[PDB]
Amino acid sequence: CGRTSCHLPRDVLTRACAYQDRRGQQRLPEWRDPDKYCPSYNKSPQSNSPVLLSRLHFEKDADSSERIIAPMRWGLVPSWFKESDPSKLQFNTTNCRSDTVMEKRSFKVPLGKGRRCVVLADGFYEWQRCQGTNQRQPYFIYFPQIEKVWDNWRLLTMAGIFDCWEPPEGGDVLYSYTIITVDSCKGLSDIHHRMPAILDGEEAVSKWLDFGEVSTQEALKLIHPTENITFHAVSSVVNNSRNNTPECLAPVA
Repeated sequence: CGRTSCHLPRDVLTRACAYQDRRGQQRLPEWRDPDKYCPSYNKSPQSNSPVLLSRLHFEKDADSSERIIAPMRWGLVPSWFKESDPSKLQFNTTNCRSDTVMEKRSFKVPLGKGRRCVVLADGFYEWQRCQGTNQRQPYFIYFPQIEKVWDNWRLLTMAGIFDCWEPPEGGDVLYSYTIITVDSCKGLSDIHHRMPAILDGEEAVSKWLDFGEVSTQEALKLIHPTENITFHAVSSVVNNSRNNTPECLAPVA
């Protein structure tokens, strides 16, 4: 999936990420790089989106079940990239197939470092290929839910991999990510043949995040098609990646 919505303001987003650590203590995730968060209904590759990652990535003695929320660049910039600017990458690496993550250097290495994140979104967009034409129908795809809807929205929690890159001649460390993909479930199969790897609930999210306690092999068992998802058709407003408006995700007939 190549487009998402993530529009909620920082404190609403944070509240939506309330969790318990391993010992059952109620917490809210702490932000890092919070100025990089720019809410939008229409996020494309190369923009920043908030992700969850284990606090053990930031402190050597942190409880690895504690969670940080940090905006990261969508489009993985591998640690070994040698040019001066991420724009000079030939491919964005916005998605990666679950069946290639242990085969490709760009994913396998960060996984070895425990660089597992949970990519947040209101939902994602996908375009349905229809038989006997070139026009594609956009859909907004999201978890089943409980103006009023944004009070207590359940954010979509997608499995991602992140990496850290430093400009070779000198500059700040860049955190960037890719979303893992899997086959679509029967519910989405008329829309598209692929879907994100969705981590459905606290257990799945915690295990994917906690690289301290959950090995790569164990973590990857969490990666599979899932059924707990819904969707509705949206207008052509979203088609233009420059349109950031509530209309992007509004239902149409």
